[PDB]
Amino acid sequence: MSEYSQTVPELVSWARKNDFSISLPVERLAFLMAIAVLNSERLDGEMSEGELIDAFREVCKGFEQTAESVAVRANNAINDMVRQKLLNRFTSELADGNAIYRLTPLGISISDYYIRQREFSTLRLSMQLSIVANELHRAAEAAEEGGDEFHWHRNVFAPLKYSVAEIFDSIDMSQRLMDEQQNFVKEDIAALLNQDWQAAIANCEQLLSETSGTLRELQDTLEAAGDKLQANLLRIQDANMGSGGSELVDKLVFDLQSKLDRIISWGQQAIDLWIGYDRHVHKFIRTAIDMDKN
Amino acid sequence: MSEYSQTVPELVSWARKNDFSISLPVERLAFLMAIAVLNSERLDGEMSEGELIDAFREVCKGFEQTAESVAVRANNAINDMVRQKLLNRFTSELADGNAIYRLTPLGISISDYYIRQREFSTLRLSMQLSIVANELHRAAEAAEEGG
DNA sequence: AGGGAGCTTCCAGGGGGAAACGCCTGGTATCTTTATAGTCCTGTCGGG
Repeated sequence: MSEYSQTVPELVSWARKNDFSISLPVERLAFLMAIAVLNSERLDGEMSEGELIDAFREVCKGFEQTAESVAVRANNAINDMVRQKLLNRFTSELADGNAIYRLTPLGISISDYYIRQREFSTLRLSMQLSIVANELHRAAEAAEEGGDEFHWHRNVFAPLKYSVAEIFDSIDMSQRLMDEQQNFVKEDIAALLNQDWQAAIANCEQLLSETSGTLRELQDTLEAAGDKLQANLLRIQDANMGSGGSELVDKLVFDLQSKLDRIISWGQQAIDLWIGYDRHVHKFIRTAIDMDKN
Repeated sequence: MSEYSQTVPELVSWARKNDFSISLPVERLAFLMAIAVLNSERLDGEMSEGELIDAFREVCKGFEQTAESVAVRANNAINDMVRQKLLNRFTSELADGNAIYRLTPLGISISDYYIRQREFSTLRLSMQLSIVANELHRAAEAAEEGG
């Protein structure tokens, strides 16, 4: 079953019928981030209503807002976050009516995008690739050992769906992070050339070389592991075809192979785009420096 | 270094200075989801400007909207998504000026929350604990080996 | 030991005083509506 069981028209009809939307102005986003920071400093991962109100007061202070109606504004903000599926509220009779709050997977993902300083680490990728290689190798050995529907579900499907797929998604996010980093560097090089292009030549060459080395090192690492990961996916596919198959395992393996191809292809494409820019900046600098001679 | 290097007041000041905000109306959110779906069906994880415009046209049809200025409306929506950090645009001289688009980690996280049907699994938890147990065991053996 | 009356102590009853609760009025926040003005597009025509 395609992760997205619905076609574009069906999804559009479904979204339209459920009236989904998200509204996080700077203050609300700051409050969410403050809640995320406060939750990370705690031992129980739970926040009371009073603690959330204190956090809202700090945001309001930070925005230099009137102390009038702050308890009301905090309640409206808390209700808005719950209504927007950012917070889960637990109302227990045992807690004398005091509600307990926890951030939802959505509220966490959003807050982390802004607060977590995510930079591309080669070590991280090498580690992730190591875990997926071991998980795929175990799943391939389990598929080759053969077994019943319970064995194929517990030792092959579960590791592919609940472990390998997650790791591949994490790698794809790391690539999308790298993509944002490249666009940021292009803006910095243009600024350096507008301030003092003569002194900026060494700094621009450093930024171009550091980015190029990183992209290449990454691609080298993906290519080295990619062949072993594909071989293990093929071993699982061959073992599945030999044991009468399972349409669920075949589709899952096909999806993982498609993601792996996307992950490998992205690196080469990013290198070509960076090379085009690098050549252009070098040509520009040479034209600016060397061709005027007086 | 705490994952969140900044205290709450510092973060609030930083957020205020950078002016970060999210506004996701039904139509734009539907367009984002349509883009996310279209990207998942592709082999290269890349979308051209014409393909994004075709996707917007389908959303507009699904919302029963006027076919007038759809190309403009689509450009406004695409620029809004890029301006909101949901899409990364690549403009290469080699591509004769044709821009290539990819969804940002943010645009993906948001689209997946709505489209991905997420339900809890013990098998998954058992596998995750097994992997972490092996990774922690190797790290402990490496720490005990010294170096 | 039983029965009644006196002294002494504690509870019951009265009276005051203010707060709290309940209700209304207006203010403050929030949101919507309405209008205006922009911005861009589209269309037409004419000219090149």
